[PDB]
Amino acid sequence: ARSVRHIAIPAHRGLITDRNGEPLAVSTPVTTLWANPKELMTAKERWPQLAAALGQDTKLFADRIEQNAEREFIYLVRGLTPEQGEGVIALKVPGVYSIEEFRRFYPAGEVVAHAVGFTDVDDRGREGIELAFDEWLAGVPGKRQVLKDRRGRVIKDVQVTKNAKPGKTLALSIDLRLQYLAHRELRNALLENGAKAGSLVIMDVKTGEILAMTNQPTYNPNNRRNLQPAAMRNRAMIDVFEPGSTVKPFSMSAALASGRWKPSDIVDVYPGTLQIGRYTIRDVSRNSRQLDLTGILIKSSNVGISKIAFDIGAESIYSVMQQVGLGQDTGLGFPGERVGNLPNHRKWPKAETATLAYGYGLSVTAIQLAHAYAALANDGKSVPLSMTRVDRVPDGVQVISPEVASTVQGMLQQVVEAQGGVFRAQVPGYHAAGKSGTARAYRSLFAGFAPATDPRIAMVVVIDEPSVSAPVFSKVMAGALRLMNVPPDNLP
Ligand SMILES: *C(=O)[C@@H](NC(=O)Cc1cccs1)[C@@H]1NC(C(=O)O)=C(/C=C/c2ccc([N+](=O)[O-])cc2[N+](=O)[O-])CS1
Repeated sequence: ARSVRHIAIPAHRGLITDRNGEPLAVSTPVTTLWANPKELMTAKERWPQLAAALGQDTKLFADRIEQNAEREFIYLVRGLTPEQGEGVIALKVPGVYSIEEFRRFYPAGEVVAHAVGFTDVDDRGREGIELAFDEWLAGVPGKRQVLKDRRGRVIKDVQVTKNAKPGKTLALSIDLRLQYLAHRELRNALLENGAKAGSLVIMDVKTGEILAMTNQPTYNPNNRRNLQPAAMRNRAMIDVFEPGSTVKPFSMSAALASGRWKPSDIVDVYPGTLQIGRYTIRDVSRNSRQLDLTGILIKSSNVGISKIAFDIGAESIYSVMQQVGLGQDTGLGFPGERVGNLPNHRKWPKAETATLAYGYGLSVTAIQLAHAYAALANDGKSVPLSMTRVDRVPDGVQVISPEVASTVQGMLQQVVEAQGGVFRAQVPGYHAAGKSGTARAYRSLFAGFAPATDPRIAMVVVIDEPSVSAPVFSKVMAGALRLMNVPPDNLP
């Protein structure tokens, strides 16, 4: 005669904004439609009109209901515009009930899909920040006490057992303005250079905040009809790649810290090749004998960096790379994030020392490389990575000594000004610094920070299988510094 079950009360799921309160993920009211089959079986004359008004086949609908005859409840349609749901309600069919419900909407859409992520039909995070802060955002579902009837008639509620608690607002470190800039210029380059996938990260070197993270290809999380698993891949967090020549600045920092190297010291790279048993280190352009250390970067000499590494040892280079976070957990707690590989030897071989010095044998994510570069721009100080707005900045760790870090910044500044600039990479108005890298078709890498005299932004551009990165960097950096009203530092 009487039965007491418990239908839960959906919590309003917390708003996600960028730095500036711009909505990135919003709980939209919608309407589900369910029905008591036992109620529906007393109204079989009504089913064809209900099927029709649900776009479901008359005889399939009937079958669906017949074979759920003894079951108390089923879902008709989830997530109609409340009016669409209201029209179905007008039909006033016995047994057809509604529940109001929240469905997430993503106003920035594809622009920031990998960072924000998306929910599943339960309104429960299943990628990105939506999944990473699902606690914070979800809030406590309330519960209803009510009275059963012979086939599912609700009579009343005994008491409000649980008031539903809303989830909490979440403001990201992303600046949707810089995010849009990066999204756009990255996508142009992919097309302009005939390339397959991309990534671009922008970090605030002072606060640890990720200002922008974008990837190509990307998807529209509002329209997930055809899945395309490659498009949803948040590469900046997930693709480990080998970083190549963009770790030569940390090799160099190890050298300048050893006590044995200053930038005007000389290495002989004649003839542009070097052997270790069967392994042969090749430079890309081999018309050099003596180079100074700024020159080994400007001429992108693998032989020169390996010769410095042999003198100082791989252990020193490994230690600098580990202190900046290469191949180390970032603590972001983002879903399926990859740690990467930093190889360790008790006795490093000459071949293994050479490859590590020039970026091979280790694998990193773009977030790690950006973070390492941010540690270089802030003068050797690593502020912890953050994907949420940082109003009170945590203390940073000194991982490279400031004189050495300041010295490395200058060499990188000379890398952009004398050669590695004039065709691409010079950021107009500000002194920029950075290092290019080429990873096998190949993968095009560029990492750097700006402005050179009070560094603010660190940036990584990763572009795969092109038919390169330095313009993407130069353009995105230019606009990013302007969006932040960073006064130019290239002055008379
Ligand atoms: C660091 O990664 C070094 N590269 C290698 O040792 C591995 C190589 C990949 C392909 C060739 S060698 C140095 N880094 C750089 C760099 O700083 O970008 C280069 C650049 C060489 C390069 C690559 C591709 C093309 N291209 O038009 O396709 C042209 C050049 N190039 O300018 O000669 C490699 S050495």
